[PDB]
Amino acid sequence: RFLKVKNWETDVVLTDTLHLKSTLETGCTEHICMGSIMLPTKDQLFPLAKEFLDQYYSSIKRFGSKAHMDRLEEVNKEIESTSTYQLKDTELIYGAKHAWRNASRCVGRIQWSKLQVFDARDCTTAHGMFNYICNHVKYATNKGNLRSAITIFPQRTDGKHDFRVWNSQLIRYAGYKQPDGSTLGDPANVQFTEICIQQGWKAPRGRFDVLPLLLQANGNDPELFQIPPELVLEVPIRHPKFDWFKDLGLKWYGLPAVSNMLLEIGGLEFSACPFSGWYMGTEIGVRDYCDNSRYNILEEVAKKMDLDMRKTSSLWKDQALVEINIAVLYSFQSDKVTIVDHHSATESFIKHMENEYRCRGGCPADWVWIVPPMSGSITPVFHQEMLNYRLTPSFEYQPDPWNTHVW
Amino acid sequence: RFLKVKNWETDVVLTDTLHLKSTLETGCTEHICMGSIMLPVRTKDQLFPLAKEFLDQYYSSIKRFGSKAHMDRLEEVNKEIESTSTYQLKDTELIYGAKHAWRNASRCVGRIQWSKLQVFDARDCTTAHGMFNYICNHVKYATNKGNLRSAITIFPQRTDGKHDFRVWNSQLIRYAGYKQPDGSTLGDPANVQFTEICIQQGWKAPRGRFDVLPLLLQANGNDPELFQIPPELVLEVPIRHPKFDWFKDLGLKWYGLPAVSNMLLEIGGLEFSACPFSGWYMGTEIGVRDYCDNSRYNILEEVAKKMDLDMRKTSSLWKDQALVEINIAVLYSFQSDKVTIVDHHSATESFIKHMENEYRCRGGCPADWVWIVPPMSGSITPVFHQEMLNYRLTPSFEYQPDPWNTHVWKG
Ligand code: HEM
Ligand code: HEM
Ligand SMILES: COc1ccncc1CCCNCc1ccc2ccc(N)nc2c1
Ligand SMILES: COc1ccncc1CCCNCc1ccc2ccc(N)nc2c1
Ligand SMILES: C[C@H](O)[C@H](O)[C@H]1CNc2nc(N)[nH]c(=O)c2N1
Ligand SMILES: C[C@H](O)[C@H](O)[C@H]1CNc2nc(N)[nH]c(=O)c2N1
Ligand SMILES: OC[C@@H](O)[C@@H](O)[C@H](O)[C@H](O)CO
Ligand SMILES: [Zn+2]
Repeated sequence: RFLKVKNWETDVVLTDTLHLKSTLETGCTEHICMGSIMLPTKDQLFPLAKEFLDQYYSSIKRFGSKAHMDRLEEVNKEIESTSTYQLKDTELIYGAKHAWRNASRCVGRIQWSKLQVFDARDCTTAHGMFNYICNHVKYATNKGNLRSAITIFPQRTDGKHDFRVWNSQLIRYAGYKQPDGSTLGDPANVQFTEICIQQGWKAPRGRFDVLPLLLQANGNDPELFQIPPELVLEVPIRHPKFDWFKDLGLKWYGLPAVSNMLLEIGGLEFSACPFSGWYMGTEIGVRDYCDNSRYNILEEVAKKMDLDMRKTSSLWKDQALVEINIAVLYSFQSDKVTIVDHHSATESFIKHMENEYRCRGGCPADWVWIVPPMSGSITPVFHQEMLNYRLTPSFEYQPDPWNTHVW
Repeated sequence: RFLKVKNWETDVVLTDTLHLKSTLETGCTEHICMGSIMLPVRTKDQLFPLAKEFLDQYYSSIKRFGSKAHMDRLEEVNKEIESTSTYQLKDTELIYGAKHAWRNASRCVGRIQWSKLQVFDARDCTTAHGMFNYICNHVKYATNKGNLRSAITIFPQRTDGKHDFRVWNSQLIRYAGYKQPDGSTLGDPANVQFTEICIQQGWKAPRGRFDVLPLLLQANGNDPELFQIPPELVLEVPIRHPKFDWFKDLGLKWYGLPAVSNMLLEIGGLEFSACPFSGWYMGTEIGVRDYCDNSRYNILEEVAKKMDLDMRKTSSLWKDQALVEINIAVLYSFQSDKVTIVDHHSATESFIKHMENEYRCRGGCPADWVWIVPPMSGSITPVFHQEMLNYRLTPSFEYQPDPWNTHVWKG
């Protein structure tokens, strides 16, 4: 019931007490581990509100204070009357920061306390959402000196008035299926693109078309908007040694801004809560570029390098992989756009983890997601035992809105 | 209950029904996943249902379930258990069991090979000298002059837990490690403790960087005895690089035969505490883990200097660059010397096919993603994108405590 995690490289054991406070299910049982599976009323509300307010008031050294009891009382009253309740600004900021702190799949959590929270609960229309989103993008991008941010739209009411950003990230490239049978652009984004076209987007049918926003306010039908091109910071990808690399026509955007998750704070649900940090190089160079069902450029790069692609044992894929990732980091650094390599990031996470164990009693972590997609065991997280469990406030996945939407 | 797994690269969906046969526990609960945790004297009471479960599986596999031979065997075993408190497996059952322990090993990426395993029955062994002879024979057979053949040698099962057969080595072939007074380590730091034990037991150590350890062998619960494997039986491969001529001067080599010797084999409730087994290497075990772990030989820096990489900032990816070149060298060297080895691309590709075959014909394939995914270039192998279900089936290979921590010394 009290658990130890060992680092097998350093021999440091840490003791987890925090897992006891876990509330949500993992998907695992005593007979089966599902660790690698990607996606495993007023009566319900108040204990959740209570559990949250208790941790909030504990955090400000005011546990068991009249202010604590008063607020608890106030919220309870508001739930009885209105069936929901409204978070104070302080509580919303605390909750958003703690959702990130609790994200067991996030390697960048050493940054969790430095998050700019934009309260957009006064938003009523998709045009308003667009304005708020543009402001977010500009603030977060900051001419390449990226700053973590989240923008929070009104909370779910009866579920038939949801605010949703239909896009999976604020900035992403379109995908088009060809008659030639191939895929042009990002294969990951074919279905969403089609939805944009159905709604009236005029597609430039290119390889790197920044997608338009499809924004849904108050459960109403979603609308299209184009992010001002001047707010979208992109990076041409070149290699520091290979002059030919620039001829591949590759570029990526600076701002990773996830827009399809659900933020849960104190039992309240924020279905529209786009947030952004900055990239770890491997997200672009390993996954975005080298995944088979993404841009899948390994073969092309391998050829320009003139490698023996006869036999897998020459490790030509592994060689091309490293060079692609060298280029990504080189390109962002050269243009002064914030990026972190997987060595620096995992090293930071180990220090964060030690901090959290020391000051919080633990740190929920998903090893399958925390270990980078290349060079795994030469990063310190590979050798670190981790415990995965679910704490609230939390970021949750939610269904894509089109499967849900009563048009 | 049906469980689905999805491959996120191909959208192939498999359905698992085999997990229903899982009996043993995982370590996880509905509140916590222990998936990344390395490690999360029986009564006749529990023994017969375990024997019976196994024998039912055996007889089904040979299409003789419910047969007179089946029923007679169950009867025979029950009598033997109730009169002698244990039982003996037939040679056929032992072979079936060893192959299935391997088939069931969720951490093993090499399981496409499971049905091809040479089983050496050493249950007639009585002394450490006897164990030494059996192990020499296993090494020579398995090595086969570089054309590696998977094999397992099985010593007598546990009785009262006071007469255990144990191989004290973690692997039959492994390099010594010596802690120096200045805090540095010579040889393999992984084996410092075992090396000290060998030295204490009488081993005269050469004190070099790649000294093959002596065998420390325990028969019938007696104090263990030291033997040296004949050098002519130890196949080694000097490591060189196909393009880089300075790589040979790093002075690296490795042994050809990975032969794990500290696991416990459970078949039908019987415990085989000494069951050394061997296959062949996947290149990354040597090139990534053995050579590049900070707590092992740790050669990344030296290699990186010789390549003249920019080592001032991690974002140059110098470590990643050196790591690939080292792994190329390992594969090149083994192939050049005609010693069996498999690269991580081939091995993971083969495992996916194995896993799919197992889903269709067996209803599942328990797999530990954390261990299956190779320690370099993870997501450019197909296993990274494959969802897996981890659960425990018997027969199985289990961890056991190191014998120096439990052994009662006779003196
Ligand atoms: C500031 C720099 C940040 C870095 C370097 C970083 C790094 C990462 C990486 C590499 C992943 C794995 C993503 C993938 O493989 O698809 C991840 C996941 C995640 N991040 Fe962070 N992150 C950062 C900021 C943030 C912020 C500001 C938030 C929220 C406020 C956040 C919340 C999450 C969540 C919820 C996941 C899991 C997403 C999922 O399950 O799909 N991250 N992060
Ligand atoms: C034939 C070629 C084989 C290959 C290429 C192979 C490959 C591997 C690899 C790479 C690992 C991970 C080891 C580590 O990272 O420490 C592993 C684990 C394992 N292998 Fe295989 N293997 C082979 C044969 C065998 C055989 C013959 C057996 C038993 C009869 C076996 C049983 C196991 C077991 C029980 C594990 C888990 C070890 C642990 O938990 O520490 N393997 N295998
Ligand atoms: C459920 O997971 C999937 C299912 C299908 N396709 C793709 C996925 C991957 C999910 C994408 N999550 C992607 C993400 C989330 C948060 C981040 C925060 C910072 C950062 N640098 N990158 C992030 C990247
Ligand atoms: C619980 O075990 C550990 C814990 C911490 N450090 C190290 C270890 C040792 C893990 C060693 N597994 C070692 C092994 C076992 C079977 C194999 C079969 C074939 C093969 N090519 N390699 C194997 C390699
Ligand atoms: C099947 C497996 O869970 C899946 O491929 C996971 C593996 N680890 C990952 N890790 C990160 N950071 N991101 C991912 O999308 C995935 N995908
Ligand atoms: C902490 C973590 O479980 C540990 O480092 C694991 C990770 N995956 C592994 N995978 C393999 N094949 N071998 C290992 O030793 C490990 N070590
Ligand atoms: O020096 C002794 C070690 O080799 C030994 O303790 C192993 O690490 C252990 O047996 C796990 O394989
Ligand atoms: Zn689990």
